Amino acid sequence: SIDQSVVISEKFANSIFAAVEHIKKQIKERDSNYKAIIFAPTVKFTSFLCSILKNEFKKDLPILEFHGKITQNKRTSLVKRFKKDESGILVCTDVGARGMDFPNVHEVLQIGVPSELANYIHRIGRTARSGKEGSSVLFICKDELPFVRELEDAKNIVIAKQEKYEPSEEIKSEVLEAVTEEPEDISDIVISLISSYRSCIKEYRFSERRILPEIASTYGVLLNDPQLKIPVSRRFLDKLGLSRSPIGKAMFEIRD
Repeated sequence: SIDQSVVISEKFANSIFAAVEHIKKQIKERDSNYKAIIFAPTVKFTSFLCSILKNEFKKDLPILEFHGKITQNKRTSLVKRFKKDESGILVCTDVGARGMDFPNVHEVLQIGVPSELANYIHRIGRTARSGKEGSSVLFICKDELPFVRELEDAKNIVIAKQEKYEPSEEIKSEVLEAVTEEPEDISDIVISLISSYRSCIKEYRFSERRILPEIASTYGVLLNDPQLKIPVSRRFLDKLGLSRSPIGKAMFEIRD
């Protein structure tokens, strides 16, 4: 069946670098004969993740962006294309996972956790549908580990292959050099992640006080300044409902 594994980083942002080096290695070892699907938590992050992969890999493989605000016409034509292609990377949200049958995928990658436990199962079921071998890799940070524990408890799913990861400065520079986003765009993306993760904190039994600062600090990581907090307005923080809440001060800076 599906050969499952997990790559555990110290920081959420490191999962980005982990995915990049893994992909780099697969492109090398397979001589660009590589067809893969990578799942992500939000639309904005999918677009971002897609921007990076285009910058890194456009010379080697096609990169296709698939999510829930895309028109049905465009969905079908992109499905048609990825069905036909011998290689390429489909970057998507939980928009897929169900029903779609994509032949000869070598690997399924996941950055971070799904919106529900069962969606882990649907995600991985996109490969190994018509006799082929296949692997799956879950890229998470230390503070997401209770999810893996929850897989054993609720679904009896034990992922045997587990390893730790720390990125080199070389890969960090390579990835950061490919980030073309302005600060306002990085802010939008990271805020989307915060909301997404915030919404599954209780369900997966995460510690909010550890995970949320860790997600927010990605803002500083991608802008190469790890003591930088996310600039926001008071009205906005109020909208989020964190205007009187601790933790938000550790994540955000009120430049209103």
